[PDB]
Amino acid sequence: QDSLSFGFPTFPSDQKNLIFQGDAQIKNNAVQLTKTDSNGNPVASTVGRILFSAQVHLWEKSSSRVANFQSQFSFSLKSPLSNGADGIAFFIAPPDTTIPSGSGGGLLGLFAPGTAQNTSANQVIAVEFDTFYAQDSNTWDPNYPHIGIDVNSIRSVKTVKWDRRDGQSLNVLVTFNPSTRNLDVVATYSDGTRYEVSYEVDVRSVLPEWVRVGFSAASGEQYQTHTLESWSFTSTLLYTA
Amino acid sequence: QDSLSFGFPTFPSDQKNLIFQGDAQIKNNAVQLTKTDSNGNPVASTVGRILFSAQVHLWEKSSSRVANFQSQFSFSLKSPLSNGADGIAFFIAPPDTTIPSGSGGGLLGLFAPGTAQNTSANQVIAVEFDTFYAQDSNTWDPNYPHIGIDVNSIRSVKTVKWDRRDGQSLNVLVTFNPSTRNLDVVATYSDGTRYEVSYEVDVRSVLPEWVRVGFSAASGEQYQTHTLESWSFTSTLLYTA
Ligand SMILES: CO[C@H]1O[C@H](CO)[C@@H](O[C@H]2O[C@H](CO)[C@@H](O)[C@H](O)[C@@H]2O)[C@H](O)[C@@H]1O
Ligand SMILES: CO[C@H]1O[C@H](CO)[C@@H](O[C@H]2O[C@H](CO)[C@@H](O)[C@H](O)[C@@H]2O)[C@H](O)[C@@H]1O
Ligand SMILES: [Ca+2]
Ligand SMILES: [Ca+2]
Ligand SMILES: [Mn+2]
Ligand SMILES: [Mn+2]
Repeated sequence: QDSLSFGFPTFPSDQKNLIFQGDAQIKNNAVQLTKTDSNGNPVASTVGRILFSAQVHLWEKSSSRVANFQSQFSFSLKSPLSNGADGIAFFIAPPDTTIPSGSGGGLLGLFAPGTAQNTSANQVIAVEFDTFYAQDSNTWDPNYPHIGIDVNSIRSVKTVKWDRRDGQSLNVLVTFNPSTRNLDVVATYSDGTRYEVSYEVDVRSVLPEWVRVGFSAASGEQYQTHTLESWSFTSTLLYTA
Repeated sequence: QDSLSFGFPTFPSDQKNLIFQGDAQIKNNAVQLTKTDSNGNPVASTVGRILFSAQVHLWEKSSSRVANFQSQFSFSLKSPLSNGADGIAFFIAPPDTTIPSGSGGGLLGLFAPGTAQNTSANQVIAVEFDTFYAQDSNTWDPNYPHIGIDVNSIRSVKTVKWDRRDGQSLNVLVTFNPSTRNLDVVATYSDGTRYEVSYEVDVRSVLPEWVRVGFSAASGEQYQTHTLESWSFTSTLLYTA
């Protein structure tokens, strides 16, 4: 299809079009990306991701078209600790993507240790909401919580300082304009606090024509729940000249 | 997802989200449901169907909601014979639906011979464009080409007279309103000729909560091509009160 869209206002337990990887699962009409105990408390050493089953036609060589897409979603993080880790990320990657070996903790379940910073060894674009930046383990991170755009590397090509609020839902809008090649991110808390970050990227030189979209989250030594509450997505192939 | 939609203005050969069954395949940016030779000419004894891979949430018991959906599509039929057969149908059925054994010819690849007219043995709703009605073989058909609404049986719950035009595209709009429970069908040729037919049906007593949508076509002794040229679909769960 040239166009595709879907919307999950909530996440009822009987899902049919979601690919669950790692510890991801549905609980209380929301997606708990990371593992929790019987009491609903976050645990350490856990990774989880979800992908929509239908593949997205991001670009088409024969027609020289590139898709214009928008992803809207909300999530919340909760943790008895004040150093919650490690973060949640919206990502786009080849359809057969799986959790790389040893991609836990600060690698957010998206990159392999040995090539986490090798841009020519990866095929992924992601928008991370990173809450852990200890310079000893996350050497690639700026020294403060942040939202970043990742293009084939765990070291963001661009970031903006961000504030983690325990238990509060963050509303996010991610848009890609093929005409300008700008990937824009806008995140806001219910009180109006707003954060923005953008970057110009030619998706054609990074990802294949067909991809899958989803979310990933992970907790290493430090932990917190990564609860995905809602999500809607839409993409349309457009002639851009 | 509570809502889902997709659009195929045309059908390029590299598809990822279509399930092809039988002889269906892509040729010249269109879906040829029935088999054709090297010259693109129709042949006898062929059946083929396609289904969109993502499952559609038709209704939800827990929330008492039922989907509002619309399917717009166009096709063309072509044959050197004076009596091209057998027809093409848009249908909705359980996710695991496959071509029934011996469902060729007048059964349109939708029903098995032994239970073709047993409404309690089937789970399918289809809109057929039936071009073959010989009273000696298709005993269940009215005596003329027609558009029919099928509910668990090859013997339409309703039919209206229709004209077959060789090589001319027919545009069709199929909609379902959960509020009135009306399944409406509107078909037109490029010169303005119009056909309409509707039927009241509670989809909840006929189909499971999750289903797949697609098209089916077949040719028995007589033949013709069944070319699907375009298709767009959309559905959204709504509270029915
Ligand atoms: C000195 O490193 C120790 O402590 C690190 C952080 O406490 C730890 O890193 C793990 O946990 C963090 C936070 O969850 C995560 O970002 C890392 O990727 C890693 O999983 C080290 O392993 C040591 O214990
Ligand atoms: C009396 O029946 C004979 O002729 C029928 C029509 O030619 C034929 O039926 C087959 O073909 C029709 C048309 O394609 C189709 O509707 C039937 O389902 C069947 O496949 C009979 O087989 C006999 O030859
Ligand atoms: Ca980090
Ligand atoms: Ca018939
Ligand atoms: Mn980071
Ligand atoms: Mn009929």
